[PDB]
Formats: sequence, structure tokens, C-alpha cells
Amino acid sequence: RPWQILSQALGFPNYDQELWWQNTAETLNRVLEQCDYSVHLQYKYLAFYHKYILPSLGPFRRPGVEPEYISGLSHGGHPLAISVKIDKSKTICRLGLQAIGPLAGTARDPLNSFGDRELLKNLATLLPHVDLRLFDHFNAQVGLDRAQCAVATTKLIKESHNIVCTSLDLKDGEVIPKVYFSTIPKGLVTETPLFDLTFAAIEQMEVYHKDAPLRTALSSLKDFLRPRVPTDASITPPLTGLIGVDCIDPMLSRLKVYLATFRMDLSLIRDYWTLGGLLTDAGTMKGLEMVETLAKTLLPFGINYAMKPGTAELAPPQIYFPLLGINDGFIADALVEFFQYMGWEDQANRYKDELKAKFPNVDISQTKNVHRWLGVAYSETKGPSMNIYYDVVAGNV
Amino acid sequence: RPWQILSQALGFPNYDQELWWQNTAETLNRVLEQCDYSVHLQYKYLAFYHKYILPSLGPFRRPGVEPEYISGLSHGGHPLAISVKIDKSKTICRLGLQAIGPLAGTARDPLNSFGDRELLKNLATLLPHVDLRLFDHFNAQVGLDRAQCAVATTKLIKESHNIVCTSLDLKDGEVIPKVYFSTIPKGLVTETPLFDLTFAAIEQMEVYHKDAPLRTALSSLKDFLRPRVPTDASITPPLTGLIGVDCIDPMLSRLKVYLATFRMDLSLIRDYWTLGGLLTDAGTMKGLEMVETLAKTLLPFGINYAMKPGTAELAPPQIYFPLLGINDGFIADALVEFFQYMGWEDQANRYKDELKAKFPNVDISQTKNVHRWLGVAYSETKGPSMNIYYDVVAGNV
Amino acid sequence: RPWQILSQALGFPNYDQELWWQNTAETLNRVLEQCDYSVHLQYKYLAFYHKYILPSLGPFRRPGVEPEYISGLSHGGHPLAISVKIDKSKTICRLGLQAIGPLAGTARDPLNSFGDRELLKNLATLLPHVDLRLFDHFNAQVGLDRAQCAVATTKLIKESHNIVCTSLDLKDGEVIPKVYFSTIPKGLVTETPLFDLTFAAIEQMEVYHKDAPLRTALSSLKDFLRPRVPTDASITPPLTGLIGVDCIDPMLSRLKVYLATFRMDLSLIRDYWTLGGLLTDAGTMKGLEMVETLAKTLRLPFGINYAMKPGTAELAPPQIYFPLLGINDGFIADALVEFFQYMGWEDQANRYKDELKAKFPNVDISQTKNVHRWLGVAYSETKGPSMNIYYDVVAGNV
Amino acid sequence: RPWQILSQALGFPNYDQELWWQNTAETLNRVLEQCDYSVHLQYKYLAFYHKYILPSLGPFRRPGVEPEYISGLSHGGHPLAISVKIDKSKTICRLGLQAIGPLAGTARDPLNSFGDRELLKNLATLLPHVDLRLFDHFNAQVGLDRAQCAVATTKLIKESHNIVCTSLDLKDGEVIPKVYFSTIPKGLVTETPLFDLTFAAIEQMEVYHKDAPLRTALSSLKDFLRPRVPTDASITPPLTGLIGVDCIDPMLSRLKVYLATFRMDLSLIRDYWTLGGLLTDAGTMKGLEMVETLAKTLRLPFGINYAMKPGTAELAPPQIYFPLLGINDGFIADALVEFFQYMGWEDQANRYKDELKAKFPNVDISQTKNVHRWLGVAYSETKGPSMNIYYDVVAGNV
Ligand SMILES: COC(=O)[C@]1(Cc2ccc(O)cc2)OC(=O)C(O)=C1c1ccc(O)cc1
Ligand SMILES: COC(=O)[C@]1(Cc2ccc(O)cc2)OC(=O)C(O)=C1c1ccc(O)cc1
Ligand SMILES: CC(C)=CCC/C(C)=C/CSP(=O)(O)OP(=O)(O)O
Ligand SMILES: CC(C)=CCC/C(C)=C/CSP(=O)(O)OP(=O)(O)O
Ligand SMILES: CC(C)=CCC/C(C)=C/CSP(=O)(O)OP(=O)(O)O
Ligand SMILES: CC(C)=CCC/C(C)=C/CSP(=O)(O)OP(=O)(O)O
Repeated sequence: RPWQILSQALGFPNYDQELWWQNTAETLNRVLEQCDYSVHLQYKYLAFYHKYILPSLGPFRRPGVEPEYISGLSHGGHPLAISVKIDKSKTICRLGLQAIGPLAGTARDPLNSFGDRELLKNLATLLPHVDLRLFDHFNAQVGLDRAQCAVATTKLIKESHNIVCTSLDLKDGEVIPKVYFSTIPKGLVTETPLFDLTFAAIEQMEVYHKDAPLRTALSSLKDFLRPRVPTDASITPPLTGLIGVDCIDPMLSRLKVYLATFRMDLSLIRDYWTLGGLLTDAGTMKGLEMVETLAKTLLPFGINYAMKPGTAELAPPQIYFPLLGINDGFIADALVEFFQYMGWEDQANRYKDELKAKFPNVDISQTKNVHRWLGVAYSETKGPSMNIYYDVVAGNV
Repeated sequence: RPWQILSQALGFPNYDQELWWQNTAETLNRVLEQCDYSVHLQYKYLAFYHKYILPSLGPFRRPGVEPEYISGLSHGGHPLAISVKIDKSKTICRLGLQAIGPLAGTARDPLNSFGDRELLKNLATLLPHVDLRLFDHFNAQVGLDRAQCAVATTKLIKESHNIVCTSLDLKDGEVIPKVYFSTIPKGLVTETPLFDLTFAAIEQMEVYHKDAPLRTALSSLKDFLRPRVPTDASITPPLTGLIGVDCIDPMLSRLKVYLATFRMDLSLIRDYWTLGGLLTDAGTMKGLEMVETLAKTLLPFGINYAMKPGTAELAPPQIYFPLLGINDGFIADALVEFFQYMGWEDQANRYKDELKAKFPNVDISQTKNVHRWLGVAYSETKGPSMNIYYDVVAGNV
Repeated sequence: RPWQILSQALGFPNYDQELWWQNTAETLNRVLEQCDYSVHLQYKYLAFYHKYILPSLGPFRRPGVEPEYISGLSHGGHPLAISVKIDKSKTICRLGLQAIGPLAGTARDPLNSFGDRELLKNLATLLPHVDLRLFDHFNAQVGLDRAQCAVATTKLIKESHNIVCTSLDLKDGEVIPKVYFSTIPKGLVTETPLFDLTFAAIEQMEVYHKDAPLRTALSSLKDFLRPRVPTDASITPPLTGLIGVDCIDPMLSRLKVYLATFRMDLSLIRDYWTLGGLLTDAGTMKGLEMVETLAKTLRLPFGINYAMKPGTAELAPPQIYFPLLGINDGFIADALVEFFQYMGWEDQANRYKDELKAKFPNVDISQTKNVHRWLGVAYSETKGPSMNIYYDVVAGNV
Repeated sequence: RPWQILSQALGFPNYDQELWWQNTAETLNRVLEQCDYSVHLQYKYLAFYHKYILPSLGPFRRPGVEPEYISGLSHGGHPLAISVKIDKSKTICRLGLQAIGPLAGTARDPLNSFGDRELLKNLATLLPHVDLRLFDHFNAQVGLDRAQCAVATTKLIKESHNIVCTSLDLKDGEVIPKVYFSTIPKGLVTETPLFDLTFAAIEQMEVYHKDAPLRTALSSLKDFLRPRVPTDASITPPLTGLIGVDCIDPMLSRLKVYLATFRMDLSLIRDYWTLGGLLTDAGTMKGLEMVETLAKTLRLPFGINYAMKPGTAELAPPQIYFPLLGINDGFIADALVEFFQYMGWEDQANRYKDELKAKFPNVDISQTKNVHRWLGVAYSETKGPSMNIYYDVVAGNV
């Protein structure tokens, strides 16, 4: 009901917003039920979704209507994904989007440079613990003027006309925002190595100057990345495509460096997970078993090197496997095997039924688009985790 | 929580809307709890309140800030009241307002002629059973152009610069809108008897031409009213001040004619309740006992003659007693006596505690503003009812 | 330049408004120059267009993007027309549109029942002389609820999913709004003779009760129309399709009853122009010559508009509207020139064609058959003769 | 007339915008006429003002209505100023404001942290040459979170509850945005020398890393400033209060470091103008004469603005700003005239006073002490000499 009561109570300012609801709210409400969120938080997150996210989602692509802006975040072209973060004992719901501006994909705003900032400006008046300083920093570092954006669109596919995209964790009672920034556009227009802009942009952060542990960690990473990535201006995998940050106090925020690569295998998994033998402790290795097992039980691959200040030691990345094009029925079973392997019996026994329940307009045995990415993680304190990124819209036709 | 979760989830577009919430949402949420509305309807009605009513409420009058528009609906000047309709076994929650336009009280819109229509235009896209035909009819009949509105403001007190105000019943799962239209402005500017415009406006309704029962009832009423009210253009009590309609299919809607009067006593109660001996059956009389008892157990008085099509027989009115200036503690006790008298023991045992619970920022023993009006009613099928109109804001300082 | 300064100063809230301006504003500006509107009035009217009309125009239909709402006001489906009203000595510019609501053509608003009322509500705060009472009246008499609107859409072509459209006279420093209301939807849904509801709705106007001259004129018109139009619920020509009003003081507003009809010839022109021999004065007959001459000098219905002002019991000849959808605009240009000479309007004759080319320079008139859309003709006792020409701006800009 | 046509065409979304226009637009229009801006540019700039600036101005403070947010940019508390920049031969018009957000001065937005960024975001869709990278940079370096903003408000007068304000050059057909960022809030909250953060924030600019000339110029400036300003967290004169930038390509933008100071005299003028004997060329010294003469010809701080462009290692004399709040505007008019004669600007001298009266006709200049608010003076090698005069429009309209 909560999605229905809110539709009933709030209606819709235009038809596209209505279409968004009708293809994402039921699933979202479902996901929240399945994660054992309370009714009050179901309303909280859905009300929020309605007010702030619907308008940010732009037009709804569909037969007959072709937006000027087209997103990479999904197969149909829609700037939305819902993911979950699965733990031993709990599941968290997360939203991913690009906030579409009303002139995006036109001369006036080729790369959708404004809307994500506008969304967050609103979340800053809404939420008390939201912080725009890291955003503003990287936006300054990797943003482009109109003429530059225009150039960038002549050398990029329609799907990748973008500098920034946004995430929202529905964590505890809260909305935690995260933004990821693309270096590729600037790299292309300035003809600058991606490595160079990535670390130039990072080295100029306020946090960086005042936190020697971080500064150290970065060096470890630079030294490991330098040989593995291009030292010229090519877009040759593996590359430093994305920079990610949490929209909170800079000192407390994780700084994420992401690699994009098409070639993945056992040696490379190892190379990435351990940073070229740099990591060899028990945990690093227990986590390495995880990931190899997952790969055996089975768009670029993605390696995410996350870094928190007041900490000089790097840690294993999170590794992200593309699933686009692979049957969702098989994946459902795969993930169940792997959940059993991890000793997550509850998660194994419910995954597939619940998956069906998230996306009832579809038969997963015949779809290859709904599971889009999956990432895996190992932590010392928190231990293991899996993030699964779904294409809500694909799962709602 | 529901008022808090929605504040948390939705925030506020400007400060005035925030102030409205902080002085009306808690009370509203409370009232709904007390009427045994379900959580899903608590959210429904509160979400709706947030989206559509907050913006319509205009500025929030307060020390330091004096809106150009000032409402008659409340003591502080705020265009809002919450009322309840108390039955034998149940209670319904109702909202009353004027929808403030962004230029209201200025040259461009002296009488706030537009905002109520704009609100309802939105409720028409929201709700499927909302109907604007009766509105448009009476708005056409009693509305005024800019120059006329300007004139009307030079001959009316600041509190009465208005043609229309709106009501919303939170009934079952629904929002049922009602509008009341003021004849006084047109009467003043056109120097036309109020009686004449009131019935001229009524006689030109589509329903009227096609429904001989109604046409008959109206005649009974006209004949009864004609001697009791002014036949010239004065504003002399009793007068035909307000015309009211339900915003549904014209055939199904109750047409309400309201009298305003300052002189009330036992004979006049009788005169009004029975329409000058016209009504003498058992029910009319059982209802007459009710009302005399209520008056004994204790702004103009108000008499509301309601009329439905496909029905030629008039019925007793609903009579409305002003409470402004009378201690709310006394009234609380009064209403309890009268609830006991009616054999509504449950309602008697809870009124005062619940009243305190609606308005905890206040001590009712010392306030004379919170209970504002009270109306009483008798029906054949539905039987007896009491509507109590509160000044939420007054009850929230 | 004025259209370009305003584009420079205001930009656009979204792309559709940009497209609308890009296919629309140059022409509008040009038309104003050609009509000898001052620079300050050019800005006035273009600024107004930007703020108030662009947002009302909805999406801009175009390859790849198919709005949910499709308008009958133009060939491409765009809810916009620019017309002009030509006199002996002066020309004035007018705009015609439907104001598109954001849910128009969907379950929530099938017949676009709200947007025009919103636009006018905004003109009511803008302009001091705008009056919504007649609009509200006919919107009450002829408007439909959601469920009704839905029924109506299952019996009407996409192009006619509409109750009302709006017009705006750009007349001597001001914007005069007019609205036209369609009787068809309510006819279909209620299964009621169009005649009966047209006149029921008119017979309940406040004006009508307090103005016996009008009450009379109306009777004349009915007496003439009754035999000529269906007495049943059919939608058969000639029919009372549109009721029109000026959005000003009711006592000062013209009430307009429109007929649609496909069959037109010389006996019929005469019949409509004179109201069945009822009119025989010199002016009537000079007007008849005017009109007949126009028909001789030359798919959508013909339109007859019977206008009536209050405090007047005597009917007057209608204005007759000729459809030009499908006929070469190169010919029409030449046709209109002959007729301008014939009327003794040498200046208008010597300019028409060149100035037409100049309104619509992305197009060859010689090749197009959709730019000139209508043309109406009028005789008045005082003002004299008048030609209104309705263009399809968008059609003239692709 | 242009201000009146636009009011006629656009009306107003709410009353505050109306009031803003009614106390504001006549003057602006007049200033443009006096500066010989063409009619089309008058419309351009006034149309732009209507659409983009009015809504940004927030409520209009006035008897009975007390906004939650109170601005330091004017005497009445209104966040608006019109300035003018006077040359030998031409004058240009500029606007200064804070863009007021709808929760500004409340828990949710104590320091008005968002509205200027929103305004610029809208200018970025409007104008092609607007660039937000420097803005974003300093907003990152010098901006504060909600809790921080709250702390800052408990140590600052209502009038200074602000991080940023905005300016707009109406220069040869375009709108050039500039923003100024206040270092004080972050100083107070972090308890950090203003000097240290001013230069930390500057030392992290992208430009700075890739431009050794700038890196150098900056060093010169620091070397001069270091001894002259506090080395502790105090807010004591002279202080590095404002960092300014032009919202264009970083490589092309002037970085401006402002000093505030209450003590000014002839040794100090010299000291600031030359940077402690560091500058001794002919131009420097002719500028010094210019300035000294101005001080001789004559409560808010004095302002020194050190501007620096990239690809330039050599500093240049600042522009010095004299507060005029409290001093009769009748005198100032006469004062400015002397000085115009002294500069050899006869035309500017012969017009100033009359044209001033003409900007502000609801007022007697003779009687007012708040309309002229600041005046800054400048010497350039190429452009030459320059006077910027900052007016309080609202103060000149009540
Ligand atoms: C005779 O033509 C018309 O009245 C209309 C509407 C109109 C009216 C006035 C005006 O200045 C511009 C357009 O002009 C059109 O292009 C067009 O399609 C009109 C119209 C209106 C209603 C209708 O049933 C058919 C056409
Ligand atoms: C020297 O004066 C100024 O820069 C300001 C801001 C300003 C800047 C440019 C412009 O065209 C108009 C106003 O003009 C004012 O009226 C005013 O109050 C300004 C200002 C800015 C910041 C500050 O700390 C004090 C004043
Ligand atoms: C570069 C490629 C191909 C994929 C990266 C995918 C991506 C942006 C993952 C973010 S996971 P994230 O939302 O950040 O989850 P947590 O940090 O909380 O573990
Ligand atoms: C004219 C005076 C003084 C008071 C009238 C008060 C008023 C507008 C009452 C409406 S009661 P109402 O909301 O209409 O309740 P029901 O018809 O459902 O019984
Ligand atoms: C029903 C058909 C086919 C045509 C009617 C066309 C119509 C609504 C024309 C507008 S009449 P109008 O613009 O109002 O012209 P004027 O009376 O101002 O001279
Ligand atoms: C800190 C104090 C007291 C004054 C500084 C005043 C200030 C911000 C003036 C604007 S400088 P600006 O408008 O940018 O003038 P130009 O450099 O364009 O000649």
C-alpha cells in the first residue's frame, strides 16, 4: 500500500513523473519490505522518492518519445538503478541516478552539468548531515564549460555524455548521498592522461593537505596504478575513469578511485585484490577466496579502491562484475550457491523468490537485463558484503 | 510519527510552509489518531496536506511579518481551521481554508479571487470524483472583476475581503471538497438585495432547470426567507450571506443556503428549525429538543438550509453557534454534559482529555479562542450529529 | 532583433520552450513589424509571448517525440496559430492556441480541461481588464467530469480531444483574450441535440436574463437555425459546434454562435449572410457582393459566426470562414491580391505576397498548401469591411 | 518606458517581486539611458533583471514585514546595489546582490549558502560564456556545513550572515558575473588566521598549480600582507576578508584579494597603492596623485582590492574603495565634480549631479546621506583611470 497511498495522496505534476512511479515505486516498496524496513521508513523513503527523485529523473523514455538525454545507468536509457547491499544478517536499499536537467542533451547543457548539484542543494536544506564541499571540489576539478562540453559530446557515445552521477543510501533512518565524477570528458578535451587529472584533482583536496596518512595511502595506490594504466591521453583499459566521494564532512568521507577494465581473469583478480603482492595478510587472502569462488560460480569490470582519512594503509578494493547480457535466472541460482558457500543460508533460501517478487512483470528465466552489476567486498570489522545493482525499469515492462 | 516522518522525508520549499507544519501537523495527526484513522490514511491525509494545502495556506502571520491578506477563518488571521463531525459511534476530520494567491490583498487580486480555483484544479487531476461545474457556476454568478473587487475592499473590513472559501472532508479514504461562496461583495458593489442575487444565482443552475423537486423546495425556502430578510441592498441580519456547494456531479450535490444573524433566542431557534411551523413531524421536534437543550447548556449565528436534488421537501437546517470569546474549559464540560444527554457516553468520557491532547501547547481552562464554532444537525436516516470547528493555530502557540 | 534580444535575456526553462520560440518567434516579430507596431509594442508582445504563452504551448511535436496531446489548430498537431486582421488602413495581429496542461491526453485530463483556465487566471493578475465570468459560465455549462471526458475520447478523433481554445488580440497596446467552447463533447456524452445545449447554455447567462434586446436577437437566430440544423443528437452539418465569448465585462462582450458545415455554394452563402432573406438593407447586400466575389476568386468545414452584442435586438450579417487547408498558398496569395484590388485596398494588394514571403522565409509559398489555413470575411456598419487571415506558423517554419 | 512595457508584459509572480521592481527598475532603466545603452540593450538588461534577478532578491524588507534574512549590501537591509563604472568617454552599469534562498536565515540555511550558486546555475544555461569552476572551488574551500553555519551566526551580526555575494557587469551586450567570497565565517568557526585560509584556498586553485607567473605575483602580495595583517585568528584590521573571482575561464579570470581596514591616511594610501615602496614606476605614482587628490576632496571599512590575472608575475596597484555611508550625497556630488574636472573629464563633471538627481527622483540628494555608498578608484596601464560608484537603489527610491 504505501506506494499506492502516496500515489493517491500526492498525484503527479506531469505524466513522465507518473510513468516513473508506475515503473519503479512498486518495486522500490517491495525491496524495502523484503529488507524489513518499517512502515514509517517505507513511507519516509517513498515520500522522499516522490518529491525529490521523481522530478530529477527527467522524461521517461518509451516508444514514441525519445529524450534529448540518454543515460548509461540502464539498458533502456533510464537514469535509474536500484541496488541492495547484502550482509550476513541484513540488507540495505540504495538508489542510483543522474539528476536530469531540463536542458540536458541540448546546446545549453550538453553533459547534464547542473542537475545533480541542484538535487543535492535541495537535499542540503532537507537533511542536516549533507555536505557539498567535496562535490564542489571535484566539480571544480573535472567540470567543463559549455564549449568544452560540446566538444566532449562529439567524441563520446550518447550513453556517456556525463560528468557526474549520484547515489543515495537508505541507511538506518537516513538518506546518505554519494557522488561519482567522471574524468573521461576532461581527459578527452584537455588531452591529459586520466591518471594525471585523477590524482591532480585528488592532491588539491583540502583533506589531502592536512592528512598525512591519506597522502601516504594515495602514494601506495599511485605507485601501483602508474604502471598498470596509460601514461598518455588514450582511453585504454585499465583506466582511472571515476572518482567517488561521500557527501559528508570531508575528514569523515571515503575517497574512491575506480578502475574500468574489460580484461579480467584469475591472475588479474589477484593482482587487483592484493595490489601486486602488497597485501598478503590472512584477511586479504580470505577475501581473495571469496572473489575467485564467485568468479568461478559465473560493460567493463570495475575495481574500486576506497580510502578514508586518518589511515595510511590501503585495503583490498571492491570488485564489480558486469551481468548485462547474462540470463537472470542463471544468476539467481549462482548467487544462491555463493550465498550457501558463504554460510548465508537465509539469504540463499529467499533470494530467488524475493527476486521474482521485486519484478513480477517479468520472467527472470527469460531476461538478461535485470541484474546489471554485482560487486563484492571484504572488510576487517564488518566482514563480507555483496552489492547487487538492478535495472528497475527493465524489470518493470 | 507520521507528521514527523513526512517532515523528515519531504522538508519544506520555504519557511512559511515550515511554520504551517509546525503549528498544524501535529494537531492534525493527533485528531486523525483520535478518530481511529489507520496509519495508511494518516499518511495519505498528511502527505496530501503537505503537498497541496501547505502551499495554498500562504504566509504564516506572526510577530514581525504581516501578510497583505488577512483571513476571517481564524482569530490570529490564518486561513485555516480543523473541524470534526461527531456521531454516535464515529468521528470525521475536516479541513477548512481559503487558498491564498501570491498577489492576494494587493491591487492585482484584492479579494483573493483565484487561488481556491487553482487548488481545486489540482485536486481535479489528483482525485477522480472531483467536479468543478458547480464551482464555475457560482464563481461566474458571484465573482467580480478587478475594479469591482477594489471597490468591495473599501466597504469591507480587512477580515472579509473574500468571495470563496474551501472545505475538505477526510471521509472514508477520500478527500471530498466543498466550497462556500459569499454574496456580500456583489451585493455591495451592484447595490442588489442579497436575497435576489442568492436566488438569481441559484435559479440559473443547470440542475435547477431539470429538477422540479429542487425547484419546489427552493420556493418553500424563498417564501420563508423573503419576509425574514432584507428586500433592499442593506446588510441587515438576518441575511443570505453564503451559498455552499459540494464539488461533485451537480445532480448529487447538496445546495446550501446560509443565513447569518446576531440575534438568536428560543423562539427564533424554533422559527428556524421548523421554517415557521412548516415542519411539525416527530423528527423535526426531536431535533428541536436537541438544539434547545444545547443552547441551554451554554461572530454571527448561522443557519444552513441544505437541499439535495430529486427531493421537494425541505428539512430542518443545521444551526451554528459562535464560541469565540467563551472559555474553552467551560465548553469542554458543556459538550460533555450534552454528549451524556444524547446517550453518547464514549464521546463524553473522552472529549476533554482528547481535546487537551489535540492542543497541548495551551491550557484550555485559560483559552477562549480554540473552540470557534459548533454546529448541530438532525437527519432521518443518519440521525444526530455535531460538527466542532477548532482554530488549530490558536491552539498551537 | 526584438525576438533575439529576448532570447538572449530570458533563455528558456526547458527545450520545448526553446523549440517553440525557434519555430515561432521570428514570424511573430516580423508580423508585428509589418503591422507597424512600435518597437516598444514588439517587445511588449514578444516578452508576453515568452513568459505566458511558451509554457502554455506544451511540448513541441516533432520527429521522435510524440506528445500525448494532439491539437486540431494546425496541420503538424501544434496548438498554435497566428492570424492577422486586415482593414482598409491597418492590420492587427492575433494569436490562437489551446493551453496545454501537463497531464493533457491522459487518464487524469483527457480533454485538456484546465490549462486554458489557468492561462486566463494568469492573465487576470496581469491585465486589469480581463474578466473570467463568461468563461466560468460556459465552462460550467459545457464542461465535463473525468469519466465523461474519457467517454468523449472514445468517440472523437485524437485531433478533437478538446473543449476550449483561446485567442488573444494584440490590439492597440493591450492583450484582449477570447475563448471558444466546443459543444460536441457534451452532445456526444449526453446524447443531446447540439442546438438544445448551445441555447440552453446561452439562455442561462446572467447577461441574458437582464437584457431583452439580446433575448430577442437570440430568438431571431434560433428561428433561423432551428430548421437548418439537426433537431436530434447527430453531429451533422450544419451544426452549432462552438460558442465564443470575449473575456471582458459580460455586458460589453460579444456572444458568438458558430456553425460548421461542409456544403457551401452561392444560394447558401446568401442564405447565411442574410439569415433567410431576413436581412435586406444596403449594407447586408454590399457585404454579400463582397463575399460572393471572394468565393468566385477561389479537408475542413466552412464556418459561419453569428456575433451578438448586448443591448442590441437586431442581428447582423455573420462573418464567413473559408478553409484553405489543401490549397496552394502561392495561388491564395495571388487570389487575396485580386480581392484587395477589388476592395480598393491597393496598399494591401501591393504588399501582401512579398510580406507573406517575409513572414515565413524557411519555406517557398509556391510549393506549400498548409500555411494559409483559414480566411474569414466581415462587413460592419461602422468599421466597414474586414479580412481575417489565419496562418499555421509552425507549418511556415519547417 | 522600457521598465514600464516590461511591467505591462510580464506582471509579477508575487507581490515582493512587484515591490522590488517598483523601487528598483525605474532607476536601473534611467541609468542605462544615461550610459547611452541602446533601447534593445535596455530591454535586454531589464528583461533579464525581471526574470532572473527579481526572484533572487527575496522578500522586499519594509514596514510590517521583516524578512528572516538581512543583508549588509545596503542601509535598509535590501540585498541590492547598482553601481556604475566611469571612464574618460564611457560609463558602464553593474548590479550587485546576494541571491536569497527561500530558507535563508533559518536553521536549514543560516548563512544563505545556496541561492547564489542557483542563480549562477541559471546564468550557465542562459549565457554561453559563464563558468562555475572558480565559484565551485572557493565555495568548496570557504563554504560551511549546516552546523558550522549555525556556530558562525552566534558570533556575527545579523547583517553579515553570509558567505558570498554576486555581481553582474552589463558590459557591451553581455552579462559578466563575478562573485566575492567571505573568509570571516570560516575563520571564526575554525579559529584559523584569515591570512592562512585566504592563501590556502588560493594555493589550491587549478590555475595556480599551472601558472608560475601567478604563483609569483601571489608571493609578492603575501610578502607585503604577512606583516600588515593579523598572524592570529582575530578579526582585526587590516584583514583579508574577501576573495573575489570572475565567473569565466579560470585562465582568463582575475583573482581579487580584498583587505578591509578602518584606519586610512596618506602614508597608508601610499603604502597600499605601492605595496611598501615595491612599486615606483611613473604610472603607479600618477595613480597615487589621482587617489591622494580624491581623499583630499573628501560606519564602514575602507577596502583595498589587489587584482591579479594569470600569466602575470608583476603585481599592479590596487583599487581603493572609500566608504560614503554617513556623508551627505549633495556634498559628494559636488566633490565628485571637482575631481572629474581635475581628471580632465569635463563631460562627466557637467553631468554628474543632474544625472544623479535623475536616477533617484523620489529623494532630495541635498538631504540624504545613504545613497552614495561606496566609490572605488583605479589606475590601469592600458585602460587608464576608472571610477566605480556604488549606489543604494532602494535608499534612493523611498
Ligand atoms: C477560423 O480559424 C480560427 O478561429 C482558428 C483559431 C484562431 C482564432 C483567432 C486567432 O487569432 C488565431 C486562431 O485559427 C486556426 O488556425 C484554427 O485552426 C482555428 C480554429 C479554431 C476552432 C476550430 O474548430 C477550427 C479552427
Ligand atoms: C565596494 O562595494 C561593493 O563591492 C559592493 C558590491 C557590489 C559590487 C559590484 C556592483 O556593481 C555593485 C555592488 O557594492 C555595495 O553596495 C556593497 O555594499 C558592496 C559590498 C560588497 C561586499 C562588502 O563587504 C561590502 C560592500
Ligand atoms: C567503474 C565501474 C565499471 C563500476 C563502479 C560501480 C560503482 C559506481 C559502485 C559504487 S558501490 P558503492 O555505492 O560506493 O557501495 P559502498 O561504497 O558503500 O560499498
Ligand atoms: C454563515 C455562518 C455564520 C456559519 C456557516 C458555517 C459553515 C460554512 C458550515 C459548513 S458545515 P459543513 O462543512 O457543510 O458540514 P456538512 O454539510 O457535511 O454537515
Ligand atoms: C467553426 C469554424 C469552421 C470556424 C470558426 C473559426 C473561428 C473560431 C474564428 C475566430 S473568430 P475571431 O478570431 O473572434 O474574429 P473577430 O470576431 O475578432 O473579427
Ligand atoms: C572589502 C571592502 C570594504 C570593499 C570591496 C568592495 C568590492 C567587493 C567592490 C567590487 S570590485 P569590482 O565591482 O569587481 O570592480 P572591477 O574590478 O570590475 O573594476
